[PDB]
Amino acid sequence: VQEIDLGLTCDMHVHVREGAMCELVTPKIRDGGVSIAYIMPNLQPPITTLDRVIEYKKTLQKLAPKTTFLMSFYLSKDLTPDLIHEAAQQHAIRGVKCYPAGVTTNSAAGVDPNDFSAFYPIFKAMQEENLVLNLHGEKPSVHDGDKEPIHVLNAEEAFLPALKKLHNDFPNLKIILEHCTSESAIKTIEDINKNVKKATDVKVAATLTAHHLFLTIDDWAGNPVNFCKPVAKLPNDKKALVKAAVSGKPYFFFGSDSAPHPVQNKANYEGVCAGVYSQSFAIPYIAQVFEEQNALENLKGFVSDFGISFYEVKDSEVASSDKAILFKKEQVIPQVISDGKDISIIPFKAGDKLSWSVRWEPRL
Amino acid sequence: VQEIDLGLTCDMHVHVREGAMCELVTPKIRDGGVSIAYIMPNLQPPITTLDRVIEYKKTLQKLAPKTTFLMSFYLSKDLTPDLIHEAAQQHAIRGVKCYPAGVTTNSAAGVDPNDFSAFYPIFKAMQEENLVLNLHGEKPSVHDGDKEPIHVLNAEEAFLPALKKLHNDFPNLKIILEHCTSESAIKTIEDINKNVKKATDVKVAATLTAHHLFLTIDDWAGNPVNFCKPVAKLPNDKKALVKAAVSGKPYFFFGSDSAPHPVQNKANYEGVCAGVYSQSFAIPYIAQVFEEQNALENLKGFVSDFGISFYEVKDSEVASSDKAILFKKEQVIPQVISDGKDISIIPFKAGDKLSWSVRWEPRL
Ligand SMILES: O=c1[nH]cc(F)c(=O)[nH]1
Ligand SMILES: O=c1[nH]cc(F)c(=O)[nH]1
Ligand SMILES: [Zn+2]
Ligand SMILES: [Zn+2]
Ligand SMILES: [Zn+2]
Ligand SMILES: [Zn+2]
Repeated sequence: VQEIDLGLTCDMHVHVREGAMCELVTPKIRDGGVSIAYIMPNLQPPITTLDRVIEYKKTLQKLAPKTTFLMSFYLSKDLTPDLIHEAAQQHAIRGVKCYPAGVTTNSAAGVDPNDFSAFYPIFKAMQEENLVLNLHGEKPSVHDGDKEPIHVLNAEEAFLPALKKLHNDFPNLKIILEHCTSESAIKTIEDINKNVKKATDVKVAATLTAHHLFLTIDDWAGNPVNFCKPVAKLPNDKKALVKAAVSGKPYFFFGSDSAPHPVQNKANYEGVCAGVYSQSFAIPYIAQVFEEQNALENLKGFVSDFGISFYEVKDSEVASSDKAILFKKEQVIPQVISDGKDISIIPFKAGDKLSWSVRWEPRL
Repeated sequence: VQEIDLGLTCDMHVHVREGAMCELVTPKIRDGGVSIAYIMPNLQPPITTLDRVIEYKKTLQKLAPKTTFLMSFYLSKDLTPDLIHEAAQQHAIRGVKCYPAGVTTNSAAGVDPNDFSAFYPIFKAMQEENLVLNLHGEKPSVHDGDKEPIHVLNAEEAFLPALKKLHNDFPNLKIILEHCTSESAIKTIEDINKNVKKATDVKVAATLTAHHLFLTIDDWAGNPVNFCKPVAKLPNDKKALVKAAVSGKPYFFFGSDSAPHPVQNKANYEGVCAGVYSQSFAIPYIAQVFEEQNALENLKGFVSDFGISFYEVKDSEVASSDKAILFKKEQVIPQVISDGKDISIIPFKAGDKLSWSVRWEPRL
């Protein structure tokens, strides 16, 4: 069979929850082919204190000894510059993730993106400490009308001005637009990096999930098992995301936004939970897209090089030097991923076949 | 004011199913404030024979004796022109409802709206007997190359050319574009009727449901109770649909498409059944919209005059001359509508309050 050496794979956008769900999914980071994971903080309650973020990490390290864990704070009014400096100096966090209020899971305690200025003390601290500002780039929905209405299909586009202002007011702050879903977002990211030479000139980057390289609105209309935020959009939007993933440009890299929910939280008649579970086959999902685009040469950059470069991951922190090797063995996605107790998850593309699998090999 | 006499209200898009669902739902046409109801044919198997429509009608008359029932055929691969003639002259049907294949509930036995020509002999038979052809105007979805993609958001707009051709080849045929959802469809219906002098000049008309005057995509993204076909679209579309409802023009009138399903067919993680159940409060729902637009003068035309005029309903056919009286008593929509046995339904806008109720008064 043929093999592809991918090195230290990166998934810079992971949800791993708490409790038994966390014991179920955290080992699946490695099985999915991912060596380094950026952990998102939207627990209940949100992670806003130093002791709890340092209480979450070793719990994950205990569940997965070989996986490198970059942690984050949840952007909240309970954060202070001294908290940001203390957390950075103790190597507890690697960035702060912002959730607009009400737009996705556990975002009710979030910020209004028609402000952001109230968090300028926080951004100055993060800029001084070289932390990353992660943005769930969606404006909350407004349907009445003075300004043009915001809804799930243009909310991301309506957010692009807020990103542009943040980057102008903080030119040295590393900012990621998480899980880009619209062509407008791709063009804004490309234009911001118009005079970019090498990868380290990138200060504003964007992550792309696995599922948005497959899904369009027709896949989640009537299928809550494919419903997520931001919502998958039009075929032209999916084309732009795929061309950006295989582009080879250093300001697009992989962030799965694997968001597990028990099956009974997706089979609601109202209030369905947003989120697609992709951890168990994260790298093979991406390999399939890259294979169909005849762009497999560019896979290592999108899932490994560019995320390590942007996050400045050193071997000093990496928990294991094992290399993820992709090999072309066909496999079938199970129908459920269960902990054999109370938790069952429907995986992304359940029942479908993938051309690749993943194994680990040490270095030297 | 306090009371509005709406006369003989008509809901020209009704689904009542069979069995225990039917016994539950059919009496709620009258409870909703509707005297005349056009019954749809998408049962299992579809209604395509004279014996099955008549027995269906007899069941509905037994369950709701004071409700006037207009029946329909399912546009099917085994319908015949002489069937249309025999059914029309026996006064068993008033029209044939077309379902594009796969686009909605029980549409698998449907048509491909790209080769309507196979049904022109049937359309020519319906034209001769002055029957109504009801159109679920949506093209089936296309993601597969060359041709521009079709999805739930433009499937209605992609269907408008077919409606245009069908009316051009059959100018005397009464055709209804059922449940409009897009501004594109509204503008096309306006253009088809540019200089129509009054209601009997209308031959291509459009029905608006109750739920499409409230809903947008943000309401059904995470709420399968509000998921239906065609999907509710953008605020700009709802602007047009609402405006057309209160328009006072005779080519827009009420058709609820109340489509009941048991709750367990809505709380799926995939394959959610399309359909919003609104029968039980059909007229009060619409009264809310006409009230909020300060257009209650036009409620009688939208909910009674134009439907009766277009379908040319005569007093000889009506099962009861009782008048629908709308009166401003506040009521609360239940959380569930149950038959006390196996069937529970979440009504549209469950738990919300309506400013109006409806009662019946006889003709003396
Ligand atoms: O962006 C997100 N979508 C869905 C989730 F469950 C989550 O936790 N975060
Ligand atoms: O147009 C329709 N949508 C949903 C249904 F269940 C139905 O029967 N008809
Ligand atoms: Zn997010
Ligand atoms: Zn996320
Ligand atoms: Zn329909
Ligand atoms: Zn219908």
